[PDB]
Amino acid sequence: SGFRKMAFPSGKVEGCMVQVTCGTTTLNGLWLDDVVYCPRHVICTSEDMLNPNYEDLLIRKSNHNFLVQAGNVQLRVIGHSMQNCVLKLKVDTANPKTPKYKFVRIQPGQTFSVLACYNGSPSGVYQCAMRPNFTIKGSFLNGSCGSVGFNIDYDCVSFCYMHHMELPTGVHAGTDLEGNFYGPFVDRQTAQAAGTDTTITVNVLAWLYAAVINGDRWFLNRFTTTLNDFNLVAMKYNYEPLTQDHVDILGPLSAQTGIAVLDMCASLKELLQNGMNGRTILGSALLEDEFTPFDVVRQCSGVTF
Amino acid sequence: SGFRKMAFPSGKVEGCMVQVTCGTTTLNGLWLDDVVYCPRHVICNYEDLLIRKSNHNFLVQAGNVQLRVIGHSMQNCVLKLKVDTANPKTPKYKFVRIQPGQTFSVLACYNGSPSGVYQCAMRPNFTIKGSFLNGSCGSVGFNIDYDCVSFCYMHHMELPTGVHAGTDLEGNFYGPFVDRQTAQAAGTDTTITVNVLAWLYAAVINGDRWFLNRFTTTLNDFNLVAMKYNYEPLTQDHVDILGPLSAQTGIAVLDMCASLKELLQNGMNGRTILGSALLEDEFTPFDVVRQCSGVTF
Ligand SMILES: O=C(Cc1cccc(Cl)c1)Nc1cnc2ccccn12
Ligand SMILES: O=C(Cc1cccc(Cl)c1)Nc1cnc2ccccn12
Ligand SMILES: [Cl-]
Repeated sequence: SGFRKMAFPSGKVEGCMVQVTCGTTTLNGLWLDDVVYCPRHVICTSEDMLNPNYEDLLIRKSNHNFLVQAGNVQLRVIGHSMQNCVLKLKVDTANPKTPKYKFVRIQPGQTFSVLACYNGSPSGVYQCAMRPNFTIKGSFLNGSCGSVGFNIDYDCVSFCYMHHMELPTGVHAGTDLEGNFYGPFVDRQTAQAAGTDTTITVNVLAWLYAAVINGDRWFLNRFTTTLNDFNLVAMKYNYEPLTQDHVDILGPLSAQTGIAVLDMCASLKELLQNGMNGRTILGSALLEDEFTPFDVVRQCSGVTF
Repeated sequence: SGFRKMAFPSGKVEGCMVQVTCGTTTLNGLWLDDVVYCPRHVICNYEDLLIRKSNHNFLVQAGNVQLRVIGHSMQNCVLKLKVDTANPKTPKYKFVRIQPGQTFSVLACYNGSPSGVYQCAMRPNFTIKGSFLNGSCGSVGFNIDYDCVSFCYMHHMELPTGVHAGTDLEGNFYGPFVDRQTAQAAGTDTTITVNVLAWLYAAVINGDRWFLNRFTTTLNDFNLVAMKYNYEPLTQDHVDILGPLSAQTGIAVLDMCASLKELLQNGMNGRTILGSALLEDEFTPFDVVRQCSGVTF
């Protein structure tokens, strides 16, 4: 029993965090085998950021300009290349703590653990989701660039995010581990703003199924809805459209509780209309959208209360 | 910017988790040096049940390697299993008993394999609102101060309301609980007042000031108000502990108390604070200072 925002154990990722310094800038890098991955803006000054020409800034650098530190040991840089917005630093020592890993690009609505680091040293771990507007509502201070987001389903670490910047609203933007940004963002100091955000509908439904699994049914009703009528209502509350893929993905949770997806959709419509009326669902007075259908199945029991 | 429920990096603790089996029961153990610590209910008078067990009855598994038990003893509600191999991944550690209101990270494990990490607080009623399933017994609670892991909790049981109960690493329970199948219930809980105030300061630091007002209060007037809403009494120690956050924001502790009094009597009125429609009490003043400063381990 119970329902918490749960992160993956961070140990496999802690053993990969290093400090990367270039000139005056210091940020974090991910050391996997003999390569250290870090944001390419490590080669920039604050002035450069307005309109940086990364190719021009990089051609002026040599291997010995990049200082890499793993614990209290200096790593020697023997090569460098740029892949999109990530800098790949070839080092002379392979990381003996390199875990089984994959680089994965996630879609909005997906969740992951973030290991926030400063000076190549881990300070905290938290769970978050890729918002529909491609930003993340993280907790980051200056020096956190290069911190990574990951999942550890089984014993393989899937790296999905690398931190690059904070937007004016306090939200965060970054890339996958191949250097491609999530969203229409650039690693440039230009007028950039997060688009209007929406609620991840399939995630709120998953969390309502988790509440039913944990014994709470107060929010259910005798009504059903068509997928189209649900979406016409959902759009009015800034909820993402629910697709037939989302309905299929919620199938197992629907079978475990005996509540059809479109009947759970009718309950969500009613909650949006009425509010909670002094009640909570899983210790929350708001509708939670940062637990996916897969996280609910992983955390919750296979036996409904 | 941003304010999240943040746990300590769990790596130093992951390297200590083992699986303990005795008869039909399988739960988790904490392997530090040549001793494995686990709940004494794995053997289920515990001395009479224990005297009937031999070293070879306890099967300990560290990864895919079987550890050999060479001795056993009981300390309160924890079983200490002496093993022939010292854990090479043993970190610098202390066993600490925490007070209600204090927070810690829990590394939830099943079959000696860590599956998740989350942050939580020791409630005033000595229970924890955790997330555990059958097989989670032996999962531990910890804090990290510099390079030293402070183990403060070991999971033993789930109460009928879905809340959790356990011991410190010396086997002493938090709360009036016993490790047996008997009618046990969590007492009425209260809100950790010093923690809600710390979280209000964290909201101000992150640019949320709508709840601030021109008013101040006395500790005595506020404590009458707090007692009416099932909030823990605020002591002068709590006021002193909130000093740094008060200086950083320019909001006196009793100035922030008048804001909390207004939120308690009037509600939020369709507004949220740090993305929450409820007043959050699971961030201590030290947690707020640490997250809004970037302390590393
Ligand atoms: O935003 C930047 C620098 C920067 C400026 C413009 C573009 C790029 Cl790619 C990077 N650093 C940063 C990351 N996260 C935080 C949190 C707080 C303060 C600063 N943070
Ligand atoms: O509570 C017990 C069994 C038990 C019975 C009587 C005494 C003692 Cl100490 C333990 N196990 C348990 C722990 N956490 C959970 C979560 C869910 C279900 C079961 N859980
Ligand atoms: Cl995805």
